Amino acid sequence: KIEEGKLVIWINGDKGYNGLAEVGKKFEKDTGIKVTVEHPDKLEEKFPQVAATGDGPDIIFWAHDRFGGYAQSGLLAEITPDKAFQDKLYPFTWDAVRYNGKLIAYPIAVEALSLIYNKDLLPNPPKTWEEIPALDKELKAKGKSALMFNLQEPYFTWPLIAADGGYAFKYENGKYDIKDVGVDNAGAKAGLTFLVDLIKNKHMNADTDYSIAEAAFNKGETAMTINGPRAWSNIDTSKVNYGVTVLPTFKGQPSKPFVGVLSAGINAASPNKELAKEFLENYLLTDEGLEAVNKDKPLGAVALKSYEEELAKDPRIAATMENAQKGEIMPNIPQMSAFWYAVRTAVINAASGRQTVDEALKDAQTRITK
Repeated sequence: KIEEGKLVIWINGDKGYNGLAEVGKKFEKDTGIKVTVEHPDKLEEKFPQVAATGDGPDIIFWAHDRFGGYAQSGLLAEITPDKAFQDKLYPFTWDAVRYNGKLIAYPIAVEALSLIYNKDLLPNPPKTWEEIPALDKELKAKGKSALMFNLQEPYFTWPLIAADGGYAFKYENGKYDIKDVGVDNAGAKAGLTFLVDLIKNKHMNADTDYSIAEAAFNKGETAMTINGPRAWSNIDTSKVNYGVTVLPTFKGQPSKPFVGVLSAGINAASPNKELAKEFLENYLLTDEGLEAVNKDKPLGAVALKSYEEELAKDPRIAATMENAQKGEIMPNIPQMSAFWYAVRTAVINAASGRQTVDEALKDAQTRITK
């Protein structure tokens, strides 16, 4: 079982665990309670196993979407922040950590795709998707293209498909309706049709994947790309003069990227729930706590309003948050696995003309509501 009188934390190795350890030393300094930060391999797979037998960490950090399944098995304790604490974070981040009306984690950081552009090839980035075909024509006249991004993964193409009314599952009051899916409505067909037109008209290649898009942008061959905070590091080494901005609108509607919220959940089997609540609310979720983590490895945009206002002095963070506020929180329900699979197939089939847009989306919708 889990030991009383200490805190064990699991967080992924690509996060600022040395910075989190420093927040834990301040907590120990104040309380005498020792905090241990670990970053085990495949911790998101291990957690459900060890937590099922009342073991594991007191606190686990992960993207909010995995927590729906954890909470389904009763592996997470319901949290109880007061209204005053809740107000210190962006309201939309709390929606990401509700499972069947219960708050099951604390929101830490927010991730969403943004439009990344080469300031040298483009003085001002396009504000709409519709003007991209013409812009590509101007740039092709000089051996460059307008836009290259990963078309193989629905995570990347979804912002455009959803822009005019598409949605994964309907959400109402901390709950999703698994029978109300917006994959084959008029808005989703409009968006995927637009995407297919870009491919037919040779403004983009259907086989463009993550590594192809990144290489082209970082080599200066394409004016724009669509990517998240994790990409900036390779661009910075490439020394391309880039900007990060709000995604283009489609049909006058904002692009709707999926929002991922890094969250901290408390093991239901933990005998240290009060200690975990004190650590999270009063040590980690402060400007000083988040700064310590961020200084180790940047979090991106954060759910804490006060610290986010300081971070947003960096335009790339500001844009990340702006796209997140216009985005679609990623559903934390198990049915999302049917969605990823079906939509990946629908997009690839419609892109290669194997199937028409109507038929590909019709099939996906059926398959997801099955």
